[PDB]
Amino acid sequence: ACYCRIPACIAGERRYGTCIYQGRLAAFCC
Repeated sequence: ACYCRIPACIAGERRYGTCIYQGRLAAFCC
């Protein structure tokens, strides 16, 4: 699974992109 995360991806994940979810930016992490 992947996750839109704030403030960053968690250890064991890598950032593959970005999400926008209600005026807020997120890291896309898998």
